[PDB]
Amino acid sequence: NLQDARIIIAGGGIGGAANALALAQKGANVTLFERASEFGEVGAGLQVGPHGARILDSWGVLDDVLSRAFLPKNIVFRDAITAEVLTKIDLGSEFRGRYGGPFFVTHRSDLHATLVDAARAAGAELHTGVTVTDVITEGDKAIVSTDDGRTHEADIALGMDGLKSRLREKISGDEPVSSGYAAYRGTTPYRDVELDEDIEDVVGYIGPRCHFIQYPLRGGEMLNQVAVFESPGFKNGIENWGGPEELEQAYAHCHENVRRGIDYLWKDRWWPMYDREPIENWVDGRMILLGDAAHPPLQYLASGAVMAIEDAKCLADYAAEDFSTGGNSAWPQILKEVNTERAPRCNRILTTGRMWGELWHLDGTARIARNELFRTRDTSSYKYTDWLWGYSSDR
Amino acid sequence: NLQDARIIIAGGGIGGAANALALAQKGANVTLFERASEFGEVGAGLQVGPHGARILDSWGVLDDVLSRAFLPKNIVFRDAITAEVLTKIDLGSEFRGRYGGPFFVTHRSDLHATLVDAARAAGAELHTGVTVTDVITEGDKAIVSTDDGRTHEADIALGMDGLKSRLREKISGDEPVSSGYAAYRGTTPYRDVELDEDIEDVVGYIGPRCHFIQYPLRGGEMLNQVAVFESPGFKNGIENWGGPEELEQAYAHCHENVRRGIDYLWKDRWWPMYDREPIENWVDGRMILLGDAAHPPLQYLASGAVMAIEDAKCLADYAAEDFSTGGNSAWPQILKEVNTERAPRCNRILTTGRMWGELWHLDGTARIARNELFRTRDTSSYKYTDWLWGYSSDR
Ligand SMILES: Cc1cc2nc3c(=O)[nH]c(=O)nc-3n(C[C@H](O)[C@H](O)[C@H](O)COP(=O)(O)OP(=O)(O)OC[C@H]3O[C@@H](n4cnc5c(N)ncnc54)[C@H](O)[C@@H]3O)c2cc1C
Ligand SMILES: Cc1cc2nc3c(=O)[nH]c(=O)nc-3n(C[C@H](O)[C@H](O)[C@H](O)COP(=O)(O)OP(=O)(O)OC[C@H]3O[C@@H](n4cnc5c(N)ncnc54)[C@H](O)[C@@H]3O)c2cc1C
Ligand SMILES: [Cl-]
Ligand SMILES: [Cl-]
Ligand SMILES: [Cl-]
Ligand SMILES: [Cl-]
Repeated sequence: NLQDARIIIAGGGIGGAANALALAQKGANVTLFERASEFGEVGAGLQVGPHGARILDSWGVLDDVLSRAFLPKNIVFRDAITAEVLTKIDLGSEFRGRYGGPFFVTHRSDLHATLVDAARAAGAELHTGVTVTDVITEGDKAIVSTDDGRTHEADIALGMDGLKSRLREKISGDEPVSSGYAAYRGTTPYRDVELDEDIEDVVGYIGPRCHFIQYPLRGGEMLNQVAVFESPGFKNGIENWGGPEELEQAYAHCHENVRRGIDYLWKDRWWPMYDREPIENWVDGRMILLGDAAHPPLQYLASGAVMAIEDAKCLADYAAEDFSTGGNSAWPQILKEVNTERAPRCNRILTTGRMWGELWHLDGTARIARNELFRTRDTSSYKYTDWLWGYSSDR
Repeated sequence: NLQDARIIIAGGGIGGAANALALAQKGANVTLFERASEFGEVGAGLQVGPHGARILDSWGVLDDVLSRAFLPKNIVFRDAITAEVLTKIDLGSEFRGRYGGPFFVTHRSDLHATLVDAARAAGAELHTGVTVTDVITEGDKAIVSTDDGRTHEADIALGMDGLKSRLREKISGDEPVSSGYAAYRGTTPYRDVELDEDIEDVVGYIGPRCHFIQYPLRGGEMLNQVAVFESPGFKNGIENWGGPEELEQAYAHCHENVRRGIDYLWKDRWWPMYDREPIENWVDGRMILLGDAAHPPLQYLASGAVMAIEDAKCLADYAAEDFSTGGNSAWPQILKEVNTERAPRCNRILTTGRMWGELWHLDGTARIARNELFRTRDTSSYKYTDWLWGYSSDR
């Protein structure tokens, strides 16, 4: 356990919250600083595969999360132009038996609130309205500066300040890399959506330079919709690229089922999609970058928040194993071991994710090949998914 | 049979020769005019699938053709960059039982000479050094003009003057469509080629914007090599595009096994690859376009000469069936029925051929998809090949 340890967490997104919970459950003294004046997340969906579900179950929060979630029966890929089913990933008992938990979907806001509530219940001292301005290592302590003029001492610090991380600048001068794709979201009352057939699955329509995803939320009561498309504005050097004037044309070549979808999306805000080139070293002295600060992906594998959750489980588990006997002196080794375990995993998701999205967005003959590949696969094989859903940090 | 019939054939390539043989075997009076001063073809390879072999066997020329041919055991597709085997098409007893004959390869020159010799033996009057300048229909005869000032009367005429057909202008004003790919050939003494492992198959290396094909000829004594690549010069408007200064760079990204291949090719002559948009009507009065004059393909399905051979079998068979009772008055109906049977077949080869070549030349993620598609196919299924190799005109 981590009783005498002190950890400061910079950032209170899903990653920071998950880390607060994991560490506080091990008995650590956790202090978390979040810049925003309230904890919160977007009231739209995310997908959590069993690689995340199993961890939430270990922390004792999965039953509760599931009480407000949706359990899809399959992931269904469809051609965005013909609406033809290409393949399905079955999420039933064989799947859940293999991977140790369910694939579920839920509101980001709910998942976040649940983690925050559990972290507080486990003893984590959470602070909103507080920006971490600097982290340095002096001797065997991390010294953390905040925007009220104060400094704070801890054994380690977690840089969990997201894609646009300023703490990352301590380790890397790299900048976010534009995908040239923009994402729009929407949630609609289920019944309020015009559907030919009912939706009980995650449905992804994949087409030339675009995709469109639908899944239910909150026990079937709401439908989440997500449109991602290649922005003409980006390649022309627009700074505020991917705006909603681009949507109609981006989907004009698609099936009516996809086109009808566009009307339900929120249009007042959107998410231009950036990632970063993978980096091997996430550690500066007694600071480690985790979550999006370390490994921000494009969302095709729907695993960014899951990675941050996995980061929390690995850090907590590895620290509790080593700190118990080695104490505070052991932290730099612990952070090195966590980085060594996490970097190859996460970096593969970053790189493979890029290719996966590319595979979704193919056109012409390449699309014809892609479609046939999907249709004719061995659906009993797990070779495409075991590396993702079957991973564990347990040693 | 066709005893009282007179047919004039404009053009003496593989198609004209095959038509001369088929018609003369039915007892027709055949006169063929070839522009060149000698009959001849390029002394390089072609591939003849069982859709052609079965027809040659019917004409009694297959045993003889095979005595100078090579019988490959498989068609092997390899990645041009890694040299990895992707898939094989087995050409063994199951294949030959399904499709009614062998897939073989041979010299174009030999195949052509064999057809010409058989046509002469069957009674066809062949003329070299004679250009057909015009064909018109007057009453119930085709009137054929030649470049010595003479005119000739026949019941029908075949326009078999190839890709650059001037007789086609009677029916269509279309022009050849550039693929932007150029083809080089070579034949080398087998032993004279530097091979890591021996070649007993048709081997096709498929890569980004290029491919490279190898197969033995003449019982294993020679190796045929064919390089096809996308020409940078074509897109820049060079008139004489695809020249050999482009070869080294076109293959620079490929495996050594492919790169070594380039050195064996003839460099003093090359074949820029053009086809034509498919057309439905090939008939003008008592003239029918056949062979490349009607349906010139890009050579990815290796079926252009085979199509011309199929044209000969269908024309001869359908005419012999109908002329016997209807006589000369029946020819326009016969030509219509041949066109009706042949156009959908041949036009599918033209169009599918284009996509097939595109599938060979993919790059990036599309290549990754294509490779996996090929590797994971049901190799017992014939769904990709039955439409091609299992076709027959027999009614
Ligand atoms: C369109 C889209 C769809 C997605 N869908 C999925 C999905 O289905 N499943 C999945 O697993 N992932 C998904 N992701 C990825 C996921 O949203 C992220 O990987 C994840 O939320 C990152 O969490 P984080 O806590 O590391 O960073 P963030 O969410 O960015 O949180 C960082 C926090 O730190 C705060 N902050 C910044 N600087 C400071 C500072 N200096 N001091 C204090 N606080 C600071 C911020 O206010 C913020 O709250 C998706 C992403 C996108 C863009
Ligand atoms: C690089 C390449 C590889 C190929 N590989 C294969 C393969 O493996 N298998 C396959 O089946 N096919 C293959 N083909 C296709 C094949 O070569 C052709 O489809 C086929 O030869 C066409 O035969 P044809 O008799 O219709 O026309 P052509 O071969 O063009 O013959 C037309 C003839 O008419 C003559 N002529 C022109 N005008 C007149 C006139 N006005 N009067 C008299 N004579 C005239 C010409 O001199 C010529 O001899 C390939 C083609 C290329 C370019
Ligand atoms: Cl993601
Ligand atoms: Cl992801
Ligand atoms: Cl051809
Ligand atoms: Cl062809």
